[PDB]
Amino acid sequence: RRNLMIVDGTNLGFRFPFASSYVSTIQSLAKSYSARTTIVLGDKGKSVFRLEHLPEYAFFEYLKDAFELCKTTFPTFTIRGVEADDMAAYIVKLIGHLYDHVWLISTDGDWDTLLTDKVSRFSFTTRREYHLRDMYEHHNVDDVEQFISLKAIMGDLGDNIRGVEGIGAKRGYNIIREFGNVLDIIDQLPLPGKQKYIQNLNASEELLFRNLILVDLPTYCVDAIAAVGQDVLDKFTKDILEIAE
Repeated sequence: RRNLMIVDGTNLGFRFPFASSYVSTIQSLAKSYSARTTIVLGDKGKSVFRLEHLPEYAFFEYLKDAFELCKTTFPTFTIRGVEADDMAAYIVKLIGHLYDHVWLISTDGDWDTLLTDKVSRFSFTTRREYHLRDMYEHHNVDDVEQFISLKAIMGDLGDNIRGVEGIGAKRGYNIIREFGNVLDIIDQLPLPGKQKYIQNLNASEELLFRNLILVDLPTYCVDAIAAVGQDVLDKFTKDILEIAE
């Protein structure tokens, strides 16, 4: 009736022919989350935007059938060279105002950089719902700005994103609480401290800068979609605006 639902399609596929079960699961979620609008996203190709900044950055036929069936029921988007993460981030900032709440269907913690008091996430893996109010319980940070900065400092080895040595969630969070976000920290470099991790941090200016671009979804989502063409960005913008009426 009044919410927006965004589905991390490929991610949902990993939970499972299953095309029928896939679309039904979504129809069922749209019902339980009162979505008057549901947009299913998919991952096609590799993130052009992230690859140009980090060259080493990071069933399938049935999943294709699932997406084909999905298109006949819900607006479904797959933009080659653009991650579902960026389209989700962009959809939220563009038409999020038009809804009471936005529900993200994804088991990907990176999607929590999109959280606000009106943007939450549901995970099939844990069955948990992720609200901004519980950011500490789920990420050892108090808010989204801190989650983004900590990700930039620590990095994600799974995505081949190196981080600052010796800095974990605890040290990073305390470094963030005392000196602010990543850009604030960079501007204050070097930071006082005899500890090795502080020294490593002081020699990481460019790493922190590069990492921020790779992990700060809301800020770079528009650039990430435009990395494959302004025309493709315009068509996407036109499509989501038409959907929102």
